[PDB]
Amino acid sequence: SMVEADRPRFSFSIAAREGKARTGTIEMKRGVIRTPAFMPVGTAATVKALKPETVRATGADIILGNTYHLMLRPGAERIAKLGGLHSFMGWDRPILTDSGGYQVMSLSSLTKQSEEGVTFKHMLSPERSIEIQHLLGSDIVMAFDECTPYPATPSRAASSMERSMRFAKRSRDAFDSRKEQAENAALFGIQQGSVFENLRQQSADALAEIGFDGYAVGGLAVGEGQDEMFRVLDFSVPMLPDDKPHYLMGVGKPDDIVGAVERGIDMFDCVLPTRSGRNGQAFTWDGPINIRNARFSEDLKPLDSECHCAVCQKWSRAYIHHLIRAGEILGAMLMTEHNIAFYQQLMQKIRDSISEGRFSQFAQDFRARYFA
Amino acid sequence: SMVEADRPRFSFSIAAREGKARTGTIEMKRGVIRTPAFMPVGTAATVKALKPETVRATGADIILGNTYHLMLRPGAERIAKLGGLHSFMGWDRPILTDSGGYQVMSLSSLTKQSEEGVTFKHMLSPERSIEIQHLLGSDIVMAFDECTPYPATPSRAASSMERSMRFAKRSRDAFDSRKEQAENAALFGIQQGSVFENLRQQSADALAEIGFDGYAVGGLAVGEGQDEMFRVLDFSVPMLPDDKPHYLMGVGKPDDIVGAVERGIDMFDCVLPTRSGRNGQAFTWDGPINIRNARFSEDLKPLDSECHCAVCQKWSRAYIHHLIRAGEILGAMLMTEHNIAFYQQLMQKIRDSISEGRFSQFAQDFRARYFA
Ligand SMILES: [Cl-]
Ligand SMILES: [Cl-]
Ligand SMILES: [Zn+2]
Ligand SMILES: [Zn+2]
Repeated sequence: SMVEADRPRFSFSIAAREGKARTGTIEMKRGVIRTPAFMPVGTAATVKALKPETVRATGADIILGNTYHLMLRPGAERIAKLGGLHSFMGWDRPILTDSGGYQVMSLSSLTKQSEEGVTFKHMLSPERSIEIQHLLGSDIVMAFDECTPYPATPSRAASSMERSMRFAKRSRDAFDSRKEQAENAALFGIQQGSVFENLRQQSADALAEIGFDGYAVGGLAVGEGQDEMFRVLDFSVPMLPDDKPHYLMGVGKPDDIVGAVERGIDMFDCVLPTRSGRNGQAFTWDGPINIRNARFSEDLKPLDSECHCAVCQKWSRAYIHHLIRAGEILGAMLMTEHNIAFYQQLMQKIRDSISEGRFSQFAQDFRARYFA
Repeated sequence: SMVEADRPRFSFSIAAREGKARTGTIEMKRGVIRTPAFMPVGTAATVKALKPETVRATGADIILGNTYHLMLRPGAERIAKLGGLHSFMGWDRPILTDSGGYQVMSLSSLTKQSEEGVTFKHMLSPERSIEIQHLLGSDIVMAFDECTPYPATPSRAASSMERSMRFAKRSRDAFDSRKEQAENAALFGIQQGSVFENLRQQSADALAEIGFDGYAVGGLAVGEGQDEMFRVLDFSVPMLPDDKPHYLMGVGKPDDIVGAVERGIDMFDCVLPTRSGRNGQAFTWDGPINIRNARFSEDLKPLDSECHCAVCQKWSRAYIHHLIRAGEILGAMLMTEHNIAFYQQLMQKIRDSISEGRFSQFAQDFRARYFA
């Protein structure tokens, strides 16, 4: 039919649910994102040790671009002059960018947080963060906020949450005031409040009044331990709008992801598969292994016995053990490809199990084997 | 026809000639090698920063496996137990292995050369070198010799050449005494004699009396300068059997290769494209460039304007400049793939021009542009 014969800026659809868990899609102009989603991290315009085509071969639909490094070198204006981050690095699908503020605090010197933003050895305000993300050509822009250390007293957590909510409104208005950005990208707000239910509620209410395309749970990748993280998620995720994506920033280990999905999270990112891969840790369905251990020196099996990735089709543990011990670049490449593929296969199993109404059983089976 | 409906152990055929230059093929059980050939170097069971499929995509028909690192770690017996070097690293085509002796002298400590071979901090005799190369599963085995430093006095050059010829006979007999090796691999002898015509002649005569599948010109990648290298090649290559391959070990820069082919060399290896690629040097038809230079920070052109490699199809100088300056693994990967592809495209242009009787013109055109 003629009538049957482009993607929207942003459309999140939920296809299936089981308990608090959801599966569906985010459609954007640069592609579809299957949820729950894992985003590999690109630290300085590269997912370390992988060509973009290899990232895509693992199943990733979207990557996270750290802003902090790029705003320093090559610089946001320079990247824009060169055609934007997508062209520059050769990834044509969606990119979510962080605001830059957290890595300023973790990596910079002589930092000072204030109502104007953060200065460091350079000023990064909410408005400038949104502009930088625009210049990079981000598809999902994160509101600029003020981080809360862990542990935090109730007073400190309230102060940084309140400032973050003022910054969320400033971020909203800056994004909306740039027509090309408002029409082509999406903006996510970040819930704060440390581990305190009342502050988490105040933050969710403030963000919902402003209105965002998605809602992150901030402040939980900070050393609190899984029991506490899950306790906070238990009350925090229900506070967010149900019909928008829920993004748990900086999480995490495979079992963290499974439990967070059980609590209503749709999106994840962390450096664990890439960074710990380069350090010799490989993820397997039977738990992580450190490939440098002497027990692998003559092990002809692949990293994981079921994994479908190209690394596991072609190379042995023994070979990868040799490469990592020798400091060879190919060792980093192979470990990273496998680990990112493992994470994507985890997400696929999560999505399929929710779609089939058997996610609770999947989670129990996953844990029993992973922690055996 | 029924009558028309495996490859030999070794068959070198010359399809075309121009002056002293030749083009043709070496057929072996694991594949065909197009000559003149460039062999990427695999230092520790990896061509640094490349999967084998990427090495093959550049056009390489054969790689060089350094023996020295592998005989120490993982060890030759261990590699054999794991199925041999080809299986271990995932390269199923021919591998030429060096003897290990030169890298003992260049990288080891407390070395001592004698009529038994070389001891170091471990003994490596001619017989043990051949055995190690067997355990790795080498397709082209290099005779074990004794290197000559540059400069060398006539007396020293004669002594090491004479010992090398005694070691060449020992290598021949060791190779022949191992039936599986003799039937499936090839053995090359190495001409020595430093820069001295009379010693080069004595060495060629000794090697021809023993008999080898191919003949290397040893001792010329040692700092002597191109004029002197070419002068020695002028008289040395004609001394070798015409109907066998001529291998110039450790050479070299693009213009070294062109001039060596003009003097009758069929095979080459060096670390320049890989090692200097990781250091930021990219080869182009207009000469080498250092991609770290600030002049490339906003240059959207590919590394080379004509190169057919995947790197030049997909990424800019500006991006690769950023990666190398940032110390990113992907920078090493992309520089290395391009440089090895450039070397293979050089070899292809050499082969085609000899096949078409226009190699002299190619060499003159190549130099005029490369040194402009
Ligand atoms: Cl990383
Ligand atoms: Cl190298
Ligand atoms: Zn795998
Ligand atoms: Zn290229």
